[PDB]
Amino acid sequence: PPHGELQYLGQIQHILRCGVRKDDRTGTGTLSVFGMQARYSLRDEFPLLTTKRVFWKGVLEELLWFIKGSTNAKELSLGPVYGFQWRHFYSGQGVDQLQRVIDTIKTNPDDRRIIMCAWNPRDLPLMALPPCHALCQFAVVNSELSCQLYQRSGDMGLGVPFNIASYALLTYMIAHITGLKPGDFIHTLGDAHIYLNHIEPLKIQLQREPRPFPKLRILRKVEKIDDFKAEDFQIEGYNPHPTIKMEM
Amino acid sequence: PPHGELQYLGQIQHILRCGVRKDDRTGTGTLSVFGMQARYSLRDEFPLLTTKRVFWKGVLEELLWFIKGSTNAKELSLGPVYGFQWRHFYSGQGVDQLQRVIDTIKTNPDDRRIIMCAWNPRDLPLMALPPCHALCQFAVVNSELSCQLYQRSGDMGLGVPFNIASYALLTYMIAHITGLKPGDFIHTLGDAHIYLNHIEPLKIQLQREPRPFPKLRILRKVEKIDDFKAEDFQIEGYNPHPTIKMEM
Repeated sequence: PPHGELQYLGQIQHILRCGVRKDDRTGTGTLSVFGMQARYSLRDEFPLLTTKRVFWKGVLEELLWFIKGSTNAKELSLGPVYGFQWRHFYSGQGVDQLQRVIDTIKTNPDDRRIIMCAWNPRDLPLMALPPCHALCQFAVVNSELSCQLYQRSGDMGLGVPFNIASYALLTYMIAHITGLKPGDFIHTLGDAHIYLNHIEPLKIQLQREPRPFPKLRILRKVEKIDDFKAEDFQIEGYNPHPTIKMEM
Repeated sequence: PPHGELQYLGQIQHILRCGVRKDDRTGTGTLSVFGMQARYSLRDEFPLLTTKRVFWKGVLEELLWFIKGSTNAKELSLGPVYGFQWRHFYSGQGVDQLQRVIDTIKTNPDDRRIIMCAWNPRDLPLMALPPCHALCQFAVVNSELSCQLYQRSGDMGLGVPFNIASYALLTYMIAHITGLKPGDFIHTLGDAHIYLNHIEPLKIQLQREPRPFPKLRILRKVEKIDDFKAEDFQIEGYNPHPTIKMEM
C-alpha cells in the first residue's frame, strides 16, 4: 500500500518538469499546471506531511478560530483557508454554512449538496457576485465521512500541505460529532503552482522519503462543533523530516 | 499515446467494482464513488465519445439555447448542464457570468478567478443561498484555453458523456472568440454514480474499443459568443459504436 504523500510529491515533480511559467498578482512568477487531484485516506491515519515539518499548532489553532467567529486579526496570536463566512454573512444571523453541513449529514446523509464555500476577502469589494476561492463538498458512504476540497488556485509549497491538514482536521471534527468515521480527503486544484523561489527547496524535499503518517486522536466526547478546544486533540507518532523554510 | 476515452471507461469500471450502493431523490439506487477526475485533450481533436453514439445535435442545440436566454422550455424542440443563470439573475441586467469569463480572458488571461457557476433550478426555492450544481473554471496557458468542470454529482451513464461534449464545445467557442487554442477539458466529480438499471448497458459498453476522437471545425470567423449558430459547426470523422439506450 503506497504512501499517500507520494501523490503530493508526484504533483510537485510534475509541475517542475511539465509546468508553465505564469505571473500572478505580485508578478513574482510561478510554474503552473491547471487541474489536479489527490486522494488521502483518513482511515486510522492523518495526512500531516512528513517530508517536511508542517506547523500543526497553527493548523489546529487557525481552524478553531475559523469555527468560532471572527472578523478581527491578531486574535489568533489572510491565511490559505479563508473561513470568514463559514458561520456568518453577528450572533445567530446570516446563513451558517458549517452548521448546515452538520445538520444535512444528520438529516439526509445521501445528499449531494453538502457544500460549504470560502471566499478570499480581497475579492469581496472588487466585484459583484465574486467567485469563491474554495468549494468544500462532504459525502457520506457506509457510516464514513469524506470531504473534497476544490481550490481555484493552490500554492503547492506553502498553502497546500497546510490545507491538507486543515480540511482533514475539519473532517475528523465533523465525523466525530455526526457519529461517523473519516473516509477520504480529496484535494482538487485549478491553478496548481510553485513560486520560483520555492523551486530549490522543493527539489530537495522531493529527495526525502515519507515516514508513515501519524494518527489523530480526539480525547473527549464532543457534541457540538463550537465546543472543540485545542487540548481536545493529540497527534501521535508524528516523525517528520526537518522544517523547510519557504519564503513568502 | 493512450485514447482519452479510456479514462471514462476506467471510471465506469472502477465504480462497478469498487462502488457503494447509495439511494437518491428517486430512491432508485446507484453505485457511487466520491471524488474523480479525468483530463481530455482538445488539441486537434474533440472528445465526443465513441464507445456509444452521443447525441451531438442535442449537445450543440442545448448549448446554444443556454447561451442566448432563456427561461422557457420546449423552445429547443431540466438537462444535465443547467445554464439558466449563465447570462441573467431580462436584456442587460443581473451579472452576465459568461460575458465576464470572456472579458477576463481578454483583460487578464492569468486570472485564477475565471469561474462560472450553474444551479439546479429545483434548489432555488428550496433554501437560502443554495449550492450550485456545477462550477466551471477557465485558465489560459501559452495562448491555450483550458476548462475545468466541477460537478457535485455526475450521472456516469447519461449525463457525463453529454457534459464532456457540452463543455468541450463551450471551450472551443470561447477559445475561438478570444483568439486562443483549446487546451484541456478537465472533468472533476463529487458523487460519481451509475444507476442500477444502467449497469448491464455499461458493462457492455466497457467491452467496446474507442475509435479515434473526431475533430470539431468552426466554419466562420465569429466575434461575439451570442452570434454562434448551429450551422457554424462541423464534426469531422465521428465514427462511433452503435447507440446504447440508457433508460431514465
